[PDB]
Amino acid sequence: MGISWLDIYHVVSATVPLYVSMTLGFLSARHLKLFSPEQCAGINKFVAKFSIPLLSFQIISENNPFKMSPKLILSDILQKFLVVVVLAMVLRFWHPTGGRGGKLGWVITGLSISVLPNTLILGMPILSAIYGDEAASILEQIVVLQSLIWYTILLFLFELNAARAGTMKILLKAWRKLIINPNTYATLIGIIWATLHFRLGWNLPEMIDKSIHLLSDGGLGMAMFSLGLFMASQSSIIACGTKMAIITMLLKFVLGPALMIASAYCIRLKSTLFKVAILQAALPQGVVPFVFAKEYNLHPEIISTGVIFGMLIALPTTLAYYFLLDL
Amino acid sequence: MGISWLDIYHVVSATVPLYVSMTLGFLSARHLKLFSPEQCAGINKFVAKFSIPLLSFQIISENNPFKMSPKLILSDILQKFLVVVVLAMVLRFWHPTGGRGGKLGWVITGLSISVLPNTLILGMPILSAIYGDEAASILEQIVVLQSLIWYTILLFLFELNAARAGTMKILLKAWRKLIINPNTYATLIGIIWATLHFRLGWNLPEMIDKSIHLLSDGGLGMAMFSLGLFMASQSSIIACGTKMAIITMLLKFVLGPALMIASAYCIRLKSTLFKVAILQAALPQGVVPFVFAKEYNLHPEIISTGVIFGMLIALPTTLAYYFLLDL
Ligand SMILES: CCCCC/C=C/C/C=C\CCCCCCCC(=O)OC[C@H](COP(=O)([O-])OCC[N+](C)(C)C)OC(=O)CCCCCCC/C=C\C/C=C/CCCCC
Ligand SMILES: CCCCC/C=C/C/C=C\CCCCCCCC(=O)OC[C@H](COP(=O)([O-])OCC[N+](C)(C)C)OC(=O)CCCCCCC/C=C\C/C=C/CCCCC
Ligand SMILES: O=C(O)Cc1c[nH]c2ccccc12
Ligand SMILES: O=C(O)Cc1c[nH]c2ccccc12
Repeated sequence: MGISWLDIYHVVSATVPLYVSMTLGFLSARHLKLFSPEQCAGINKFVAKFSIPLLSFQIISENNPFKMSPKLILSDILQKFLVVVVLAMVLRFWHPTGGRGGKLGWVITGLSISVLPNTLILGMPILSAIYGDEAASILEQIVVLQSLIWYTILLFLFELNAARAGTMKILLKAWRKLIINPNTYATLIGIIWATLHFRLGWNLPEMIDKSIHLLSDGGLGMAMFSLGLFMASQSSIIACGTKMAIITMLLKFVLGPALMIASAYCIRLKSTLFKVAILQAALPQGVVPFVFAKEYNLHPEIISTGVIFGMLIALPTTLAYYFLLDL
Repeated sequence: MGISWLDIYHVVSATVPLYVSMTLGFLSARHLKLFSPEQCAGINKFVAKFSIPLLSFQIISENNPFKMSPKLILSDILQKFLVVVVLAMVLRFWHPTGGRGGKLGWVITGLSISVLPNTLILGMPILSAIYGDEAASILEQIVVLQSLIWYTILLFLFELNAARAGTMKILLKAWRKLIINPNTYATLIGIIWATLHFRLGWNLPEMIDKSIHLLSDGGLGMAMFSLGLFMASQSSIIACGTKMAIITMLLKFVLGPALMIASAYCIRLKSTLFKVAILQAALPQGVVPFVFAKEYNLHPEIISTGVIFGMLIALPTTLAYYFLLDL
C-alpha cells in the first residue's frame, strides 16, 4: 500500500536527529547552564551569517534554473499572494495581542509560518516515500525556490520592519540593509553558479567545494541547537500562549495548505503535481524562519512552539490530506 | 617517483579548507566586527563541549581495539615519556619568559606542541600519498590512540593546573573536574562501543548515527573558525613573539620528530613502521590542543602561531624527513 510502518519509521528517524540537537541545545542552555544569553545569541549569529548562507548557496547551485517547472513557480507565487491577501484582510478586522496596532511584524510572522514549510529534511522522507521518486524531484524545485526568492523577500521584509521602528527613504534603507546581508549574496552567487554549471558545464573546484562544506555541514545541527537554546531562554515551551498557539498552528496546518489547494486548483496542476504541491504546504514550520526571527527579535516565540509541535503533526497531517485527496 | 606535483596538489587542497575557515573566522572577528569576545568564547565553548567530544567518539568507536599494533602504542608512549623527561630537564635550568615559576603550565604547553601532531586531516593526504595505503592504517591507529588516551591526559593536566591556582586534595579535585568533562565520557563511551561493535557485532542504529553526525559534522569547520576568532583577538599573528615562536617551532618540528625517531629505533619498529611513525610526528600542531588551551586560557598564543606557519612546513618537513631516511 501507499503507507506502511516502514515509511513511518523512516519519517521518525529523519525527525529524531533534529530533536536530539534541539534537546541538547535546550539542556545546555537551561539545565547545564553552559551558554549565557550573549553566547547563545552569538551561536545564533554564527548560524544565520555562516551556516544558512553557505547552505542556501548549496541548495541553489545544485538545481538547474532552466528545468524548473513554470507551473510550480506560478502555483507557489499564487499561494503566497493569496495568503498575504488573507492575512492582511484578517488583521484589518482584528489585530492580535488584544487589538493593538502594527500590521508588519505580524504579516511577517504569519508568512514565516503559513507559507514556508519544511521540505529539505522532513518533506523528502515523507512525500518521496508516499508518492515515490517523482515527489522528491517536484519538491526539489519548491525547496530551491524557497531558498532563492522567498527567504530573500522575507529578509527584506524583516529589515523593512526594523527600519520602520519619509516614505521612499525607509524602502531605500531596507534595500541597503538587504545588500550587506550574506543571504542575498549567497543566493545571487548560487543562482549565477547554477547558471554557469548547467549551461557551460563549469564544475566547481574540489578545493572550494570542500571549503564550503567544512562550514555548511553542521548548519542544520547548529540551527536546531540554536532553537533549543532559545527554548531554554523562554519560560515555557508554549511561549506565545495557548490562544496564539492555537491560531498559529491553525494558520500553519489548515490555512496554508488550504490556500495551496486553492492555488493548485487555479493553476490547473494535473495528477501528481496537484497532489504533491499541497501536501508540501502542510509540513513543519522550519528553522530558517526561526533563525531570522530570533536574530531580528520579531515574535520568535510563535515560531518556536510551531517548530517543536509541528514535526509531530507533519506526518499525520500529510496522511490526512492524502486520504482526503484519494476520493 | 614517490613524490609528485599531484601529491603536492592533494596536500594543498586538503590544507586550504582549514585556512578558509580560519580566515573567515578571523575576518568575522576583526574586520567585520561580528562576534564580540563573549560570543567568540561562546562559539569556542560549543566547539569544545559538543564538536570535539562528538568527534572523539566517532574516531574511537570506528577503530578496532583488538587490532591495535602493540609496537605502535609502545613507541608512542616511549616518545611521550622521552619528551616529558627532556622538557622537565630543560625547565629545570632555563625557564620560559625569563626565570619564573609555573612549571606545570609550560610543560603542558610543551606537550601540547611537541607530542600532538595533526594526523586526521593532513596526515592522511600527505603520508598516505608518500608511502601509499600502508601508512593509512598505522596513522589511523595513531589518531585513535591520540583521541583515546592523550587528549584525556592533556585535559586532566589542564584541570590539575587550573585547580592549582593539601597535595592529594588537588589531585582529587583534578579527577572530579575530569569526570564531568564531556571529553572523558565521549572517549569512554567510544571505547566501550568499539568493543561492543567489534566483539559482539552490534551496529550503531541509523537514527543515533545521524543524530551524532548532525552535531559532529561541522566540528572541524567550527574549530578552525574559533582559531581564527582567537587570532583576531590577539594583537599580532605571532602573538608569543619571535623568540618564543622560534622555540615553539623548533620544539614541534625538530625535538618531537627527533624523539619519535629515538623511540621508534628503541622499540625496533621495522621498515614502514619505523618510517611512518616518525614522519607523523613532524606534522602540524593541531587545533584540539588549541581549543583546550583557549578554553583553559593557558598560553594559546603559543598554539595559534604554530597551527599557522606549521601547516605550511608540514609538507616540506615530511619531504625532508623522507629524503633523509632514504639513505
Ligand atoms: C568559482 C567560485 C564560485 C563561487 C564560490 C562561492 C563561495 C561562497 C558562497 C556563498 C557566500 C557565503 C557567505 C558566507 C560568509 C558570510 C560572512 C559575511 O559577509 O557576513 C555578513 C557581513 C556582516 O555584515 P553586517 O552588516 O551584519 O556587519 C557589519 C558590521 N560593521 C558595520 C560594524 C562592520 O557582511 C558585511 O560585512 C558586508 C560586506 C559583504 C559581506 C559578504 C561577503 C561575502 C560575499 C560575497 C563576496 C565574495 C565571495 C566569494 C567569491 C564570490 C565570487 C566572486
Ligand atoms: C547504543 C548507544 C551508543 C552510544 C551513543 C552515545 C553517543 C554520545 C557520545 C558521546 C558524548 C557526547 C556528549 C556531547 C554533549 C556534552 C555536553 C555536556 O555534558 O557538557 C558538559 C556539561 C557541563 O559541565 P560543566 O561543569 O562545564 O558545567 C556545569 C555548570 N553548572 C555547575 C553551573 C551546572 O557536563 C555536565 O553538566 C556534567 C554531567 C555530565 C556531562 C556529560 C553528559 C554526556 C555524556 C554522558 C552521559 C550519557 C550519554 C548518552 C548515553 C550513553 C550510553 C548509555
Ligand atoms: O529545514 C531545512 O530546510 C534545513 C535547515 C533549516 N534551517 C537551517 C539552518 C542551517 C542549515 C540547515 C537548515
Ligand atoms: O584532528 C584534527 O586535526 C581535526 C580536528 C581538530 N580539532 C577539531 C575540533 C573539532 C572537530 C575536528 C577537529
